[PDB]
Amino acid sequence: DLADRFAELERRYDARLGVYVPATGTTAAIEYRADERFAFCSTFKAPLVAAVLHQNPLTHLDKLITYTSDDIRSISPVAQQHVQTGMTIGQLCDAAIRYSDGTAANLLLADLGGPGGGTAAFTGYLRSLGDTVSRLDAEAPELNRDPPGDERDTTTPHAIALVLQQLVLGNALPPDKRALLTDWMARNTTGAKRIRAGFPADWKVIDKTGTGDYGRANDIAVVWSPTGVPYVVAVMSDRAGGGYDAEPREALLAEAATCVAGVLA
Repeated sequence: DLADRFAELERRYDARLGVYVPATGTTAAIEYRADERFAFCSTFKAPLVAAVLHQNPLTHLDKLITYTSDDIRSISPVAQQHVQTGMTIGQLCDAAIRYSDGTAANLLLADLGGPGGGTAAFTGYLRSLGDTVSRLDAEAPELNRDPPGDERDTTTPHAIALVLQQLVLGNALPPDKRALLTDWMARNTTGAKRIRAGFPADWKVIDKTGTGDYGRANDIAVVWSPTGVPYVVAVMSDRAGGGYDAEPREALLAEAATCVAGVLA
């Protein structure tokens, strides 16, 4: 029936939807199209920032980075103001998580090194986490625009949920570096209408959204029950049907999250 319900939401909203909540001690995994590739979009920033943290003294955050106005590529709510000033790595980390700024992400890929602008290093970070499925190949914003059926810059619900889970709840990071990342997510500003809107207001929710072309709209979150029991939730969607210009459907992500909250509850 939970399969039968996600597939209705797919009819109602005319989109592909993918769902993943890993198993815990007392609950089975929830999965609907958990292994199909979906575009990474802006969600990837959350592991990008773990990548940046797990490989540079906590003192690296204080490093100043200079860019030019030429550097800004896509959506940069934060970036434009500080261009003359510059931003530190820690300020970039924050802006990439709480605001999904394209430019900040761009720099922190450049700050990982290697070919592909950073994208080989970064996919390498994911591999270190046991994720052999995902891959990043472009920077902002070409990464949001690969066509349906194109493998590059794609993940699955299942893959990106097991990543998230080691970062936040797994010992993939030192307790202090772990606290930063969690706090940046706990204070995300881009996520009000997605997963957070599906869960009751007394569940704690921390997340990272993604939005793109072809009606792509993602959200990955770690939720805490009022009792303090944590779960990891990945929710992915798209609407290639309407082609490049298809509108993404948040209500979909937010509805799909209520079905999950009910199952968990």
